[PDB]
Amino acid sequence: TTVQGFDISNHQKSVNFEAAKKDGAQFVMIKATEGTTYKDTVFNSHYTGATKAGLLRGGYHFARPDKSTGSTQAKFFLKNGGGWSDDNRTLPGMLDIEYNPYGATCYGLSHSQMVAWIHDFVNEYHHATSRWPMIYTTADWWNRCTGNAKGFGDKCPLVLAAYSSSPPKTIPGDWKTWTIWQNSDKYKHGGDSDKFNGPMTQLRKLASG
Ligand SMILES: [Cl-]
Repeated sequence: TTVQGFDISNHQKSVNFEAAKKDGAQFVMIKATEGTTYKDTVFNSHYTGATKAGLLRGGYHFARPDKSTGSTQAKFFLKNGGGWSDDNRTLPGMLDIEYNPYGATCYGLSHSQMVAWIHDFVNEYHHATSRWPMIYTTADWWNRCTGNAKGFGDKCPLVLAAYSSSPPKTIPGDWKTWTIWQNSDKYKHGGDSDKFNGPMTQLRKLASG
């Protein structure tokens, strides 16, 4: 089975979390930061709204690997919504690492540079929180920009975007399978639709570690 969730950002000015929860959504990932200085200005309102509605929630960071080291961006994310504790409410932070919206393929980095950047981000995140962050990407992007790199599969939960009625057939890297599948960019209650791989009990274990 799966558990329904979703992800949102300042592109959604207002979200009815109560309505999403009534409709089966149990968790939400919320954009907190991007690059080295951008704070998503709706994050606070979303995160509070999600908390009051009883959803599991966590933050996500939009990576811009050309702008700084992975550790710098991890630290910025951690100070601005990307934190985690075992409080029954919190998903580990998610690194959104994929297509550069600013028009340079793979952010101008080589495979080895990109793999190093992502290692730097995820290691900093783990150092600070004791949790490996989730990695959000597509199989296509992971192949192009990392050379389909192994080494993250046994530590970082994979959040895999592949818009389809059927679950993803191509699993990147050395991941066994996805932890969360982003199945559409058109969710009724706002943002993107997500599906956690398993029952609620396993989702609560993703939250607690
Ligand atoms: Cl790219």
